[PDB]
Amino acid sequence: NENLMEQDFKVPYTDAINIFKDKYKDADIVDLSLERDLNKFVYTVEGVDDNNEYKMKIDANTKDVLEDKTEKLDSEDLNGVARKEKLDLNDIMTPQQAMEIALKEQNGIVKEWSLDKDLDVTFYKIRIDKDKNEYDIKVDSKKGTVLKVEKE
Amino acid sequence: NENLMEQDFKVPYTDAINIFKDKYKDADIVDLSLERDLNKFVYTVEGVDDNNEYKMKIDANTKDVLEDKTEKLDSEDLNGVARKEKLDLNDIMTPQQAMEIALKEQNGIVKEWSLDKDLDVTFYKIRIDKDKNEYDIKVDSKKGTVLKVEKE
Ligand code: NA
Ligand code: NA
Repeated sequence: NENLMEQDFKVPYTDAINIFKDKYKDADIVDLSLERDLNKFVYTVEGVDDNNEYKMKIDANTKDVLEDKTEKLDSEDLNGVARKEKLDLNDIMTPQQAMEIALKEQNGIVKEWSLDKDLDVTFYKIRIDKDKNEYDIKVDSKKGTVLKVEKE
Repeated sequence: NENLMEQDFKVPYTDAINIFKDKYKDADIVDLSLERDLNKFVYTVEGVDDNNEYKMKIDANTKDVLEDKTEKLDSEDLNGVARKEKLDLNDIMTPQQAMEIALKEQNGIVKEWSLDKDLDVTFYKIRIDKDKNEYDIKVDSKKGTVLKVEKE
């Protein structure tokens, strides 16, 4: 099934964060998401340091590392500039809590969630499908406020 | 300039191989190539073990690691099956020697070279452009024999 709300993930999102941080001790996380990939659910954790971007994919049930990728940053991102995109992950609500808030704004089926930051606000972005349409709901990761609803 | 024959690479292909092997001590190399990427020349070294494929990109002049990627192998490649593609890199001629042989078979400009294996033969595959056409010349990595000429 594709409903993230009807799944239990043996690996909590905090464990995925910790696996990433343990491997790349100087990196800041800039993106985190959970999505279905065929018959697996997969966390993608992305971060940067002064020199590289790093991307890890982790099975959300088995904790297996499916991808671990380092790439040199572009010129315009080096020397800490990429780090400005870092997420504020302290004292945030759980993905479950964010998905429940989003579902009360827009019913349907939750297909994906991510954490992202713009304008200094770290938000959950919940992807919800209903009938023909796809909706992205942005929820403030601390306050629970619905920040934006967009029909994709 | 794009002519590999008119370049000097400060990092020999053997150093790129050694960087890869030093990082992934149990992996077998299955592909190696040198190509131009914008204003850099870049070695791509790919290998596998029982569980993962590994890909590294190394600047052919500065030795900087531009990419280091690990991915879980597909089901059909696991448990050593991917390893069957491993290159025979012992006692082979240099890329310079292979390119000279290829150029005598087909004049033009050398744009890329790679090492690959099929039918248990490890060969250099030299990419040569002449007028409108692109040619791949395969040269036996030990014997220097021209094995195949194809117009791409
Ligand atoms: Na981000
Ligand atoms: Na190969």
